Amino acid sequence: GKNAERELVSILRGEGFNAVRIPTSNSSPNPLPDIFATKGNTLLSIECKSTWENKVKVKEHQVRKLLDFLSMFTMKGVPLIAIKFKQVHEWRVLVPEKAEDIIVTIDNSIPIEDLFKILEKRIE
Amino acid sequence: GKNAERELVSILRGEGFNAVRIPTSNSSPNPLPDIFATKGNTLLSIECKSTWENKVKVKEHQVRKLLDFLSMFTMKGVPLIAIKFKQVHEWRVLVPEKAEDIIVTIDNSIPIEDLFKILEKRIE
Repeated sequence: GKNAERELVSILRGEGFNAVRIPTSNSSPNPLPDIFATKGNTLLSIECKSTWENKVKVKEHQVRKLLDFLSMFTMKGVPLIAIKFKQVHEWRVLVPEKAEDIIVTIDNSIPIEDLFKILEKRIE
Repeated sequence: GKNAERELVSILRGEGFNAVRIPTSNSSPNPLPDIFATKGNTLLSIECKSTWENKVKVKEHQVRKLLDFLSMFTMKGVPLIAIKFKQVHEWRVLVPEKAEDIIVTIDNSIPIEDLFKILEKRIE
């Protein structure tokens, strides 16, 4: 839990983002991501999970925290389910459409460096 | 600790701010306030304390978390030491100049409703 988050934070920082872990984000009511990160006018709101399976279920209640967090800010806000698929030694992300249950697989996620590219391409 | 924060959050919400408590903001390194709040393009970064004394010392390390938090956002950012002076049954705030040790008293703080007025007067 703690270790994967610290790893993601370090990867975010090497991409040029300020990134910070939020500690007791528990099943509690508070709209807080596991990690938030900024670079310029972009804010990331991240649920962070690592697994040795090939899929991960994330619950509506947790996804909703990501979105409620973003809605409080006037920055460009991108919510992410960031998953370390340890089988392939890969960080992948899925951008949630809305607050619902989501099964993240290799097929519906992208490599995190692709996300970084999408953000750069928008800078234009 | 928990109860004063929940009270401040409720007061913030009645002023029209989205406000959220951050749980394990401990003497730890993470730049996280006790509470953050937004309304429009303004973000508050708050260290929250209640006391039965007439002064409160806040440490540089804690003040710095407020500021490092704000510096990650492109919103208007106002750091606050929000103190419930229980002797007079009053929430007062001090806006820190910079990261240093600060002794908050009645004399160098203002009523929190005055802070709210200053923000409104700027909207113009």
